[PDB]
Amino acid sequence: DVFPNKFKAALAAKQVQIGCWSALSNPISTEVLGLAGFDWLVLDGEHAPNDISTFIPQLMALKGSASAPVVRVPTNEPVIIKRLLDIGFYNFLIPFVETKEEAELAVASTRYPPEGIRGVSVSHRANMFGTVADYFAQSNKNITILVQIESQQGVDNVDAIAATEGVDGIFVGPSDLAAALGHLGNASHPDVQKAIQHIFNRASAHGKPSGILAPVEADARRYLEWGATFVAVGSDLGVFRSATQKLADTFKK
Amino acid sequence: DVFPNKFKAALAAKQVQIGCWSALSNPISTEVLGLAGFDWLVLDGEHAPNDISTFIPQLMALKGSASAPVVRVPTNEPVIIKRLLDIGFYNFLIPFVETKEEAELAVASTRYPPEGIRGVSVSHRANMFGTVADYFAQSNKNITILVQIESQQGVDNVDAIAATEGVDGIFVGPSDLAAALGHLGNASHPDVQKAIQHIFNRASAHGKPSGILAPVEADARRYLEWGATFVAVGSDLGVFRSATQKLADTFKK
Amino acid sequence: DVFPNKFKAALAAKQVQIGCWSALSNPISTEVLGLAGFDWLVLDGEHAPNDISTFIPQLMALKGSASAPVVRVPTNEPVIIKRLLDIGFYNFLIPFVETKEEAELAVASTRYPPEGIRGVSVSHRANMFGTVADYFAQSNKNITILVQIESQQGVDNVDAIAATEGVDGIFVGPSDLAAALGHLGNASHPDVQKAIQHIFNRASAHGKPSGILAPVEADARRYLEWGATFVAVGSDLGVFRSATQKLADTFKK
Amino acid sequence: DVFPNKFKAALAAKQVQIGCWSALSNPISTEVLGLAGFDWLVLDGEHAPNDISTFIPQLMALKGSASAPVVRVPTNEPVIIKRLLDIGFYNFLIPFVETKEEAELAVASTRYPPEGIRGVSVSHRANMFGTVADYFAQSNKNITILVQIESQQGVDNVDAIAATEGVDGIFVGPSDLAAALGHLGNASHPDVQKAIQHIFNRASAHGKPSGILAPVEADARRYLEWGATFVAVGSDLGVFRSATQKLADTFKK
Amino acid sequence: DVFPNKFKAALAAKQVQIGCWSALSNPISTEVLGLAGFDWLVLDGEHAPNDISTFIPQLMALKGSASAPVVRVPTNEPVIIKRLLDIGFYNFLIPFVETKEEAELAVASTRYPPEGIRGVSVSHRANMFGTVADYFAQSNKNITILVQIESQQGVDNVDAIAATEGVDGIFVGPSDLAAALGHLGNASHPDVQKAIQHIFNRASAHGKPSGILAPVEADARRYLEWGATFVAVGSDLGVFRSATQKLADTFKK
Amino acid sequence: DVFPNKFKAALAAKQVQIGCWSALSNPISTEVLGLAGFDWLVLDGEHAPNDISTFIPQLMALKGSASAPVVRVPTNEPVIIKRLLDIGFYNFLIPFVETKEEAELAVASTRYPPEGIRGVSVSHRANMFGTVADYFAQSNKNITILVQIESQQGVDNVDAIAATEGVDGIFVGPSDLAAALGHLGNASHPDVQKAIQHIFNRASAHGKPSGILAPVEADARRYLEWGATFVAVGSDLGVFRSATQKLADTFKK
Ligand SMILES: [Mg+2]
Ligand SMILES: [Mg+2]
Ligand SMILES: [Mg+2]
Ligand SMILES: [Mg+2]
Ligand SMILES: [Mg+2]
Ligand SMILES: [Mg+2]
Repeated sequence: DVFPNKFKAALAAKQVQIGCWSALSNPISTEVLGLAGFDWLVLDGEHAPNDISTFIPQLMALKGSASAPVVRVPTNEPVIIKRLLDIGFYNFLIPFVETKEEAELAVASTRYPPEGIRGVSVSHRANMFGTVADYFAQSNKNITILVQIESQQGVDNVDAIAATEGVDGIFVGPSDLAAALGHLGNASHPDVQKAIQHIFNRASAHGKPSGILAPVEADARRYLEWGATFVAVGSDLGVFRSATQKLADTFKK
Repeated sequence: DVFPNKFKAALAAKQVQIGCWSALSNPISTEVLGLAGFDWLVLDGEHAPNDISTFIPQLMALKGSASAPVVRVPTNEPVIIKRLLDIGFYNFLIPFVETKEEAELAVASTRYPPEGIRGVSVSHRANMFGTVADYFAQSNKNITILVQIESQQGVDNVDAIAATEGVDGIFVGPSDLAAALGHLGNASHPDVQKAIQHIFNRASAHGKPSGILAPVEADARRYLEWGATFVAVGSDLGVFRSATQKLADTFKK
Repeated sequence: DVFPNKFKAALAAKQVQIGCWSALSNPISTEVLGLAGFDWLVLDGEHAPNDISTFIPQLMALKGSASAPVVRVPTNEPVIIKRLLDIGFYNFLIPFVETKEEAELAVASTRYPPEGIRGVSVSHRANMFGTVADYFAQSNKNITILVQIESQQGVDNVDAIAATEGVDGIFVGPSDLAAALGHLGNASHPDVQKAIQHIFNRASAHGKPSGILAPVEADARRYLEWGATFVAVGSDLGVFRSATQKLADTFKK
Repeated sequence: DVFPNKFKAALAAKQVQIGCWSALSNPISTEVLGLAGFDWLVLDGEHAPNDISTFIPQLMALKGSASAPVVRVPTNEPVIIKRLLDIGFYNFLIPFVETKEEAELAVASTRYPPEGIRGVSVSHRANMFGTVADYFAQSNKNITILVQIESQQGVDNVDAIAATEGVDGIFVGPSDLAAALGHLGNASHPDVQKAIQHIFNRASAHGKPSGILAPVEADARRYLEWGATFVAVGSDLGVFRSATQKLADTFKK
Repeated sequence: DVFPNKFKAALAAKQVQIGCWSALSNPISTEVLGLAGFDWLVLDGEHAPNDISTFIPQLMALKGSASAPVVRVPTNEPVIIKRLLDIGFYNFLIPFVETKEEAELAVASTRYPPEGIRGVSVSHRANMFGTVADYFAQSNKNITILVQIESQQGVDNVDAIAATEGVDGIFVGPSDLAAALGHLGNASHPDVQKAIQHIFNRASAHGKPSGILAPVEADARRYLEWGATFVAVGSDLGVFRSATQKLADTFKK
Repeated sequence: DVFPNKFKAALAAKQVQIGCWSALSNPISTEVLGLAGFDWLVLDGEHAPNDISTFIPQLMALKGSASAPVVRVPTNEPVIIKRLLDIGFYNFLIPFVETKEEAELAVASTRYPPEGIRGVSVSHRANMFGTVADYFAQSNKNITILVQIESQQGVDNVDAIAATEGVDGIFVGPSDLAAALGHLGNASHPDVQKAIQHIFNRASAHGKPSGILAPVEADARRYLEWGATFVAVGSDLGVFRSATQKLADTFKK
């Protein structure tokens, strides 16, 4: 069925999950993206022009795809999380999780009371309009929470955050983290690299898997060796941009 | 014209208002829905994939319909209420109203200062681009506020909330209330039923009409006898789901 | 997988196929429709505001559904059929098939040279962008063609039409045949019924299953009793319309 | 109500009908347009990016407006007319009507058998999903057909075209007639004016009102002075374009 | 390139910037609007049905237009500002800026740390998917911040707000300010007029240019003489409304 | 400016034009595509889900791009060409041009009387709503017509087709020509290659540049080696598909 969340389970068994970012915000290219074979695709709702109106068509486009659909909320607040849970998202990427407090809110937003604060609707895409067996009971256990550590504060509290019940994975937002460490546009800086591995280290420390976005293969391969399990190796936008540009160059120079 | 708000008046005279929920989020089916004859249709902006972009087409679809269009905001905050008032909504359903404070904010968001905090625009669907006579003066008296009591806190303060100036009706969100009372997916529980009637009782106590959503006819008929006036007897989604499924079954078993 | 076309197979085996019409023209309701369990759903591109931009979302909404998607082209002409083939439709309903040549044209429009005149593209939804095995070869033998006999001339040539290689099923258009016989709005007329019966015998006469649209149950059972195998027992529009009117009535009457 | 068609009646009575063209192709501005007070608005499907997906929202936007909606089909052919009839258009403008047969074809395209070849559907916007009384019967006598004489051949056959049963008004296409006479961009040319005058007399000659599009006031008054009854005095596009240019100029010049 | 922000520079040199408001929320009319010649066009995201989904098409429509695109956020909060910066907005109008605090938040939301709190994305419309030279460094200096003073509190602190680093212009929202001063719908009241000039006075006092919206020419000309530099002389909606209505009247009276 | 048509000029000068196909049907990715640097991009309206509603946004997305936008009409017929001309397309690709008459029809469809049969409108994207100088005059001599020889009959008449006044370039459709020769899926077949070579010589024979679609590099170089000037070296779809599959593979294999 919809449950159990196989993606959430792969993360638990700390298996390597290869993902790709999506920002093209449309069902046509996203259906093609789902054929690639990635383990998870992040439908970016924060840095990509995506909203409820584009999320649903794309989620339909991904039906029958092995890739686990993950939504990256525009911010960590309960209302949007609620709306995103009902339209059919079972995995979440929460930008800028700086405290254990925030980490809990995020988890609570994906859970029906008393376990959480999720609002209850009786018919929607999540429970496929009432066709999902034992929905209410199951739902609260089949939602993946991926918190992004991309601020100094988030780093300082990485340990508490990773220990939080519900937090299924620790994700590192390199670009934001680099800017946060006074190295905007320079994540490769040894300063950023040390902060990145630290987060990984602590993630592993609390049994939670770590993850990161890294369109550069070398970095991707380095992070995987550092232990990271859910790693995004690129984005539809990026590969499309490079591939097309490259194609033009091999004929025009 | 647009004023006076006849729906707001029916509620005041505590007449029985039979409504239906809408979640299909589109102008085509919603135009058909408007032919049914319901007294009010709730265009759900909280648990249904609806937004400004879908609300307007549907509001146009409902033009010439007896049904009073009611928008169920995604949450109780001034900005979205403001935007929803300008596109042409004169009746509001406010989710999770737990305190008299919140109840006031909600009312204040639908009123131009000093009476409230509503932002002023000079041409929009609300004043039909300047063709509504004495708009500014009238507007502040023709907006229906329906607060949802669906939390324990909301219950505890039902009395204060119902006494609030502006609050035109007390609505009970069964599912959320049930989850709030430790009975997720079991609103029929005598515990929930007692909390429901209590809210009704208090609504009546302060001269304000009470309301509820109940797709099951028996419950609907029971709540009406308990006194509830604005009752939603179903949703486009639900009747569509049952009707279609049923149709398939009478031929395939 | 895409191939073989099970719907095409079932028809050939003359087993009863229970379908529903679709005019709501939107992914949200059609996804809910796909849950009903019909053996086939007709995305009407002739009398409903559907087109390529509404078809893809609805086709995606039906992914996973047991229902076989069937598109009713606005008219029998190569170009639109060409385009509809590539967006993912494997089953077609052709309106106003009046002669053997037109029937031929329809079949040809769905097959690659030299079997037919279908245009060639290498990547589209039909072959799921190069993932469907032996696409070219298999596609030509996996397209269901359902012709509509809904006119005087269509009846006169019913035998020639039914004997055409590629015509997988003879469909009767009650409203249009009735009008063709000077009985607009009265399909139940003896003259009309007689023709429907005739088309069915001539269809069975050539070992081709017969079909028709019967929104009224008593008629659906009558036609099935006569031996029609693929019968549409209603439409999402008519069901939604009727069910919402009924719900309103039981409480406002 | 839908029937009788008041616009159709007014024309027959040769009373002046003042209209405006629409090319903006969107519900928002067209709703504002519907407030102006024109007796008729032309939703151009020939030279504006309009189509069935933009028509329904705009048709809904015009509900309540005193303006009679008129659709300008992209071309004179049965199928598109069939589809446009069902989405809610009761008035049509046919481009390039050059012969009596074509004029005939147009009328026939809007009438059910045996009067015409219009396809039959039982539920759509035209009959407001089964709510319009005696729809079939009344529809055939309530469709306004406005033919455009904008070509040499159209002028030669103006009398035959005007005498056709069903042709409710003769419309002149200034830009196209001008081009047909070798005067592209110069409709004010004596040769062109002469033909416009001629078409008007031949129209009046058969008791059929005449019409034309005159964005320039002096021309509008001239044509009205000549006796044209349904005159389009401009377009939303031209007005918006001109008014915004003027506003910019008065402050930046 | 994209940088340097010429509009931001014109404001600095306190040149007269003639702008127009946009609320029609669509690419078709907005492309025409861009031909008018205004120095800046405010794509209203607060009182007009605009969102990310409509903003992008319109921004593309404005490409190659002299007009500087300005977005009027729905409210002053970092998340939406972030999303609006990535889709391609370089100039912002911030509604209801009442304190120096708020003024700073607004500026900080448009700046990458440490200078601000802007979230970092590597490929988007702002840096044209990586083709803008020295983006990160440049961006933080090429973003225009226009704060709206339209409350009593905002007035009381006009001085502190105008002195804030980042604030590029002081804009007066007449309608809201009037309502704020107990004169809803009467901005011409000497009370409002005195508050307006005060704001202007203080804007100039801190070297920052002042601005205002005034569809009435007299007021527009008066404010310009009072010193205001960035003045919106109308809106697409308003000129469209007046122009169309006027056109109908010159022919029907 | 719009005129002269530089792409039309380059072709006439037989200089190499490097293009890419577009089927993604959306403004977001097409804007990124426009950055690649191709001399021309084909917005496919024949084998991709593109149409007037997707074309305008994409056309706007290409404003500023050095790439010349080319539209591939669904089929060679006056009406669709008429409409596509007005929305802003100056370059056309005509599928299945089999005879000299059809080639003629295509050219005529793009020119105003008496040169052709193009319909006349005074304000649209083509003349940028009356801003393009001497539009009527210049437009007729600035429309690029690229005909596709992709059928047996098209090859037989290649010389007559190439000698037609207005035919700016002979394009070969590999997939369709191959099917026409009984080599579906095998364009590399000697029989097919022979015809492609032939069409190229007959094209060069009449001083008309030749073109073709070659997604595989080795073929692109081969055809360019043979002297083809306008060659499409791929499609956004194929590139995106291939690049995303590759990225997934390098980490999951
Ligand atoms: Mg980040
Ligand atoms: Mg609730
Ligand atoms: Mg029919
Ligand atoms: Mg014309
Ligand atoms: Mg304001
Ligand atoms: Mg081809």
